[PDB]
Amino acid sequence: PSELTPEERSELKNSIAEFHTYQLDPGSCSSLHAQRIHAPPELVWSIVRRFDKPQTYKHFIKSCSVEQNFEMRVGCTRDVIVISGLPANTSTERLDILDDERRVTGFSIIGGEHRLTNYKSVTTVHRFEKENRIWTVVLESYVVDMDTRMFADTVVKLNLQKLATVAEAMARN
Amino acid sequence: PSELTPEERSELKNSIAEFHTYQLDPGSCSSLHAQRIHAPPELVWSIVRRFDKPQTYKHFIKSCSVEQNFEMRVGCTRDVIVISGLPANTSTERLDILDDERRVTGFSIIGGEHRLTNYKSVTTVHRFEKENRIWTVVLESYVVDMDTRMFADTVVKLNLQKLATVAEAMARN
Ligand SMILES: Cc1ccc(CS(=O)(=O)Nc2ccc(C#N)c(C3CC3)c2)cc1
Ligand SMILES: Cc1ccc(CS(=O)(=O)Nc2ccc(C#N)c(C3CC3)c2)cc1
Repeated sequence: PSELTPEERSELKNSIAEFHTYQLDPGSCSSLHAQRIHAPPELVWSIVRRFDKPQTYKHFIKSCSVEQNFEMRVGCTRDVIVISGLPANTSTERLDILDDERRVTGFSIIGGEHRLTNYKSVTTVHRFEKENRIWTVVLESYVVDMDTRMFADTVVKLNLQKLATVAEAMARN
Repeated sequence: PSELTPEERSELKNSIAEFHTYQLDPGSCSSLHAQRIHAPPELVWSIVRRFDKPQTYKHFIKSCSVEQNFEMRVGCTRDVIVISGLPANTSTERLDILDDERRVTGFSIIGGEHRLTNYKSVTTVHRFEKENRIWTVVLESYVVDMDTRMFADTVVKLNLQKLATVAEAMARN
């Protein structure tokens, strides 16, 4: 990630090896993106961990539904309807990992009308502290089958930026 | 300013001595405030130098008028009308200093219905760079005659925060 400082890259080497390295299946495409956020990591995590409410920190979502008496645990699902004018209409997604202690979460696409077969994403949230400053870096990686990388990278980048905007609005003193 | 890092305070010592130190007139009150802004200093300066448009980076302004064929130069004035519900109704203000090369500007209150007699403010905009990061610190100080300090400090703080929000919105990639 070309936005991270040398110190940020050094402190994140472990997390990248631990959560963002893939054994690529035949015929795939993977990328890692980073976003610096000037807000406390506990706040950033409280936003991005809400699997049932991706529209609150992502673009392009017309609506997101979950079942009645929804319980956020691995295996739960969400039904996303995409706004018009994109190369996707609907997506059914499954929560793959939720680690509140380590601030790791991830999901997989398991259905829908779109072109991102076998898409799987992992997001991690990281605390930085130096002198009297506390800030966050979010890392998000994906793998997907098979322009494709350009579209998926740009969406992931824009969504990380929305997450940053939301968290920074909430963190204002 | 308790928000600045030790490194920021060290690099700003010169500017504080140069632009933000006062020979206090009899019966006064002065304070210095700082705001970190995650945007380029040239962008921050382009916003805050607009003496004719304080409502675009400050709170509490119902309207701000300037004369026809306004020219922004030292001695020009602006007529501010404050929103209702505050200890001030109107303010006439004069541009005291405009230094585009050094990024220093300042103004004085010269009339109006309010309780801030002989209010004078100076704002400076500062570039910071470290590794691949570029950011801004804004310093704003005032002096005013004679609760008063609490009200004026809180307004200056909130306005610096609005400036930060505007600049950071404009700087999004
Ligand atoms: C690249 C990518 C895939 C999935 C998601 C989560 S989501 O925005 O809730 N759902 C979703 C699923 C598939 C696609 C496609 N193509 C999209 C497109 C970004 C509209 C969103 C976000 C970003
Ligand atoms: C403390 C202070 C004084 C002046 C300004 C510039 S302004 O907001 O355009 N005008 C102004 C003048 C006097 C007062 C008072 N009291 C105020 C109050 C903040 C509403 C604004 C901003 C902040």
